[PDB]
Amino acid sequence: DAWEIPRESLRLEVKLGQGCFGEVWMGTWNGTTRVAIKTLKLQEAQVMKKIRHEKLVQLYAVVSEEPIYIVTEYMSKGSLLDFLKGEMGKYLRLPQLVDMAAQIASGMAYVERMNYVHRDLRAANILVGENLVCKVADFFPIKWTAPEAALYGRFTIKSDVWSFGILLTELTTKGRVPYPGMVNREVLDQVERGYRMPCPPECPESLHDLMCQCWRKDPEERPTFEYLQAFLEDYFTSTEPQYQPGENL
Ligand SMILES: CC(C)n1nc(-c2ccc(NC(=O)Nc3cccc(C(F)(F)F)c3)cc2)c2c(N)ncnc21
Repeated sequence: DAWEIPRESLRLEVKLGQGCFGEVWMGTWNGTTRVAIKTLKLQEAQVMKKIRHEKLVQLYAVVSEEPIYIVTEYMSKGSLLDFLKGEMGKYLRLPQLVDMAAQIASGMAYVERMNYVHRDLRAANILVGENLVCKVADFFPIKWTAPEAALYGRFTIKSDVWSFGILLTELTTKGRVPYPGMVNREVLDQVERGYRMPCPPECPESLHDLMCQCWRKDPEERPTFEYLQAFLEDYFTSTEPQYQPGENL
């Protein structure tokens, strides 16, 4: 396969993250190319190679023979989650946050067009680069999972939409865990009983509406990412043209 490079062309410099199955390292490829490298202790490619969009983290190369390595572009800001609760958090406002959201929706829209599913969409799985560039990446997270998928394993792009809705709460709360003061169990019970998170403080009701649309009980009622992208891209003109900066949003 033409993605295959030789291990030798990889210099694993700094370390970046630790996981259940392996690490992630800052690295150098062919001496001149800065890269991120995920490690193990090759099916995570069947579809990662076919994927190509400016808002999805780009694969660069693989090394199949164990230990399987993986080279992707480098995101200089780490996960959206760490970014949100980091020092940058306090400076981020609605416009910056709606723009990141839009970008993510854009990528998910591409996934949508390709008839793919993500299954685990959430801030932790979003990577940030220079100039607030956000890219979808790396595909139990019950609090992020649509009911039909959690209960009956009905995973679809529509359940991905659900997660997007939950992801919007992360952006608007600067990275707080959703359903505060609730454990996974009572989340299931409540959500199935129609409970939903309320409009976050300083968040415009129009944006909470969008969330609620994403959390509709019937997967088919949920908007497409194509709608979501367009909605957010246009947000401050067609939806909230009277937006005034607040203390946090
Ligand atoms: C936060 C730290 C652990 N980290 N992690 C990465 C990173 C490296 C590899 C991956 N792998 C990955 O995204 N695999 C994958 C598998 C299936 C589908 C996809 C998708 F197309 F959706 F992006 C992606 C994810 C994050 C990464 C990076 N590129 N640049 C800077 N820091 C990084």
